[PDB]
Amino acid sequence: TREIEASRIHIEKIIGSGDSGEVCYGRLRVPGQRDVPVAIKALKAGYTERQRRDFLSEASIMGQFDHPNIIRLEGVVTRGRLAMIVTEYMENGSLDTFLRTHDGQFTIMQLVGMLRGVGAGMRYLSDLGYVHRDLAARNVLVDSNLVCKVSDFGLSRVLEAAYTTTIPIRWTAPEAIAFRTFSSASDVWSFGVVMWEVLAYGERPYWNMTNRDVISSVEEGYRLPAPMGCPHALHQLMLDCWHKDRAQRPRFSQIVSVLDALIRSPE
Repeated sequence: TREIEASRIHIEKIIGSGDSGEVCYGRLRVPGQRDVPVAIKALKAGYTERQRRDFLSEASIMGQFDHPNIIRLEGVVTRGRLAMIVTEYMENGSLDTFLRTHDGQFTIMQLVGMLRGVGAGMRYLSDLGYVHRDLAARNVLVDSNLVCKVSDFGLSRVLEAAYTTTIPIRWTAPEAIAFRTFSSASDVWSFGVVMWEVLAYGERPYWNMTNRDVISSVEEGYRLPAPMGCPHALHQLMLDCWHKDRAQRPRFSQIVSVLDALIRSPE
């Protein structure tokens, strides 16, 4: 089973996660194996049946993912009114703060490899028919071997292709901001911004702009400028992710083949 009994969990750090969540780090006892470092996300006491239902579906979809660039579910705690999601521990945490704290320490090739990994995770996810809706370097986690994994499936929904939510402005496609239409193509817009963050080593997107300036400038056709050191094909790929017409944006499959080509024959 994936249900974990509470005494198997050792907790050493607990942090607020917005309004009614917390995130913990610690270790998990695993029968006949060394203790496994884990991250945990949980609902705090007082949650509604609805939050419980959404939380447990998030756990349920995550549990079906099996890919090198998708965070692994270790298991769940659901008994006795607890609701925690236990995932593999990622030594180097969030990608944006990781690069920010190691500024200039990687080669462009290593940074492209990181991006290709995020791209592979998103291709896996979109092929299954999920839209993420919250893709950002803050939600990409880094392991000890610099492997990037897509995380945080709380806003993830299945498509039929679009989806309406009955938002993080700097990473969201304008059609999703404006009309709440989320698609694999709006995740592709978000991926472009991630590409930008990575090449800028965790610089804040549109750092010179207020939120309302972001919305109006982007619809007027403003695009993030290439970060220093960014290869021309990489910038072009970003710009393509940011087409005004969602149908003109590359699909993740194409994004991955483009990155693979630049890893194989560097420009």
